[PDB]
Amino acid sequence: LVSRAAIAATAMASLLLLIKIFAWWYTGSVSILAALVDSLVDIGASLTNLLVVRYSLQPADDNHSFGHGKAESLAALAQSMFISGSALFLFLTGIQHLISPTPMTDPGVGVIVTIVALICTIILVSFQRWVVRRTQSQAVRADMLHYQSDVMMNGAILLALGLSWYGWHRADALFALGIGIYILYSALRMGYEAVQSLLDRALPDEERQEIIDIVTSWPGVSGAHDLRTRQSGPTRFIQIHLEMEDSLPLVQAHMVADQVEQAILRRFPGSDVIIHQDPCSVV
Amino acid sequence: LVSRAAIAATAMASLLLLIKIFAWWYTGSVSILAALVDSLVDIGASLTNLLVVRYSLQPADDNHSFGHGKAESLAALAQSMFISGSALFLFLTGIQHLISPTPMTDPGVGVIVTIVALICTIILVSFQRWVVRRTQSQAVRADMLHYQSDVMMNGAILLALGLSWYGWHRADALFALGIGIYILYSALRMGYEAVQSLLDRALPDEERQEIIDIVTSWPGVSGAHDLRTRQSGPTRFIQIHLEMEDSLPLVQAHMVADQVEQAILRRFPGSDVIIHQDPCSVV
Ligand SMILES: [Hg+2]
Ligand SMILES: [Hg+2]
Ligand SMILES: [Hg+2]
Ligand SMILES: [Hg+2]
Ligand SMILES: [Zn+2]
Ligand SMILES: [Zn+2]
Ligand SMILES: [Zn+2]
Ligand SMILES: [Zn+2]
Ligand SMILES: [Zn+2]
Ligand SMILES: [Zn+2]
Ligand SMILES: [Zn+2]
Ligand SMILES: [Zn+2]
Repeated sequence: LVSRAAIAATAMASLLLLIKIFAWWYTGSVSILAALVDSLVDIGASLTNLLVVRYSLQPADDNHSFGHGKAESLAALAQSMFISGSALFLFLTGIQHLISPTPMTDPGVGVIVTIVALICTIILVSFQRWVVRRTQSQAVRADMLHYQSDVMMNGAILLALGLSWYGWHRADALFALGIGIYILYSALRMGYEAVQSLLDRALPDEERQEIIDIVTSWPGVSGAHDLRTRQSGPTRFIQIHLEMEDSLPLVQAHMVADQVEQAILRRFPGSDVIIHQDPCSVV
Repeated sequence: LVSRAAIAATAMASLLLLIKIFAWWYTGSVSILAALVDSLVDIGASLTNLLVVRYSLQPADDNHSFGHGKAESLAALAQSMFISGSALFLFLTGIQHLISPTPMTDPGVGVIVTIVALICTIILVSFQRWVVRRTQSQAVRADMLHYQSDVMMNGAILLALGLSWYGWHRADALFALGIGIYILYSALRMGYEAVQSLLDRALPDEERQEIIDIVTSWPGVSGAHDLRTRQSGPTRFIQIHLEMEDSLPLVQAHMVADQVEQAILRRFPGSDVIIHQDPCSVV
């Protein structure tokens, strides 16, 4: 078990595609296609992304007294718009050459690029999927989503069965349109979750209940009333009002409260809680 | 003195430009220019903006246990990108027809549109400026910025002095480029403040000091230690640890803490504070 610098590591893993920009060729073979710029965009985009996460990981600042966490959700929302753009672009291209011009990508150009493209993008996407699973990173999930579209690469266009015996036409249209609807949807949902962490949305009901249970069960407390929750990137923010006994000394009240705090802090490691203690002046 | 529904009001004041879409003409005079679509975009854009602020104004939710405030800063950041786009578009157009083609907007077409355009946009921008001043609205400031670019309308192109006596050329280039640099800068700064409220950035040093003064001055408190601050839209979030005397009854400690809270609350109305009280277990 390493730490959230696991996400730091994926960010360069995106810059693995640095070798893919070199696994392009002009001096090796004087021929040019378009997927040398998509992967030049990638270097920039996901290099920015590395910088943004590196900002995201900084601890409490002078003028960021809470996290820098949100940087991730911004970075997400940024990417989700750009990925949501490329996907409408490719869905409208899906109905565009629904053989309105014609299946034109016929040049059997050295497809050893697009098969290698798959193979090293496949490699990335899974390392990415591994970190997404290990650490819930908003930021890396978005950067993955794009590469998940790049994995939608078609050196899987039929050449023997090919198109289809004329009358019932076939081209990229069915696939290039299909990916478009799914990835638009996928980026759209992705973004919606980003803005939703940017609004200070509450924790999942599950986590919320755990907190309620931890608290109400506890020896010292009698009631607990105001419970607000949110997370910025990894770290989650929890506040609550605990209702201890009116006549308790403060040092004692603070003890029960410190414990309840300390409990919540074991259960959601990384978290930041703050307990207001009330006596009995609540109906 | 009305309330933050003052911003609600500007949102329709943007939809005042609904009459400007009708103050266009095809059936009155069969002639067409481009500034009928810029103001059709306006209806949509700033209508969305009205909805987003109206969302922004909702009180504490089930799954937004803090504000909906941030909606504004999102809405800002949204607009700042789109306004930051139109401004690079117009700066690159500024060096584009630096008489590379030629001063082509020669048709003395019924400019009674662009003068009226000024006059009712001028009207808006000032009502907008009035609310921006009255209520610091992130959201309305952005929506204003665009109209501030629309106020940069040139029925102030010289026709008598005109261009200039040939050898020392003159066109829109000097103005259309000039606006471009300023508004790009203006939208870029605008956005940066948006993301900066989206990161949970601290209150201005001034406001932060007022809180420190309010607290440390207070009778009951001995020290105060952890102070975190931020605002989402209008409402500002404040938390602090107060150090009361170890042996105090809770009901008493809560009283001093309640007053300190109540003080901060008078000084920054709308605010939301939360006080953790500690005894003496701090060095
Ligand atoms: Hg590889
Ligand atoms: Hg009690
Ligand atoms: Hg008007
Ligand atoms: Hg003390
Ligand atoms: Zn790519
Ligand atoms: Zn900082
Ligand atoms: Zn309470
Ligand atoms: Zn209280
Ligand atoms: Zn406009
Ligand atoms: Zn809500
Ligand atoms: Zn403390
Ligand atoms: Zn404490």
